[PDB]
Amino acid sequence: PLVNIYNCSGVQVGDNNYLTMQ
Amino acid sequence: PLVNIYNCSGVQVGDNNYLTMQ
Amino acid sequence: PLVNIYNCSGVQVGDNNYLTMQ
Repeated sequence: PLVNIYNCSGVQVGDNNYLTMQ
Repeated sequence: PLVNIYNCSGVQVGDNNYLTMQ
Repeated sequence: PLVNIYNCSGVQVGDNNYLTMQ
């Protein structure tokens, strides 16, 4: 459930369709 | 359910259609 | 259901059509 990510770029949490970025 | 992300860029939470960014 | 994101940039919650940004 909870994540507590506080990242700084592209990020899923999870299902189909693998994200893209550059 | 809950996430508590407080990230600072592109982010899904999850389904089809993988996001894009740059 | 609930998310509690308080992020600071592009973000879906999830369905088709992968968002874009820059």
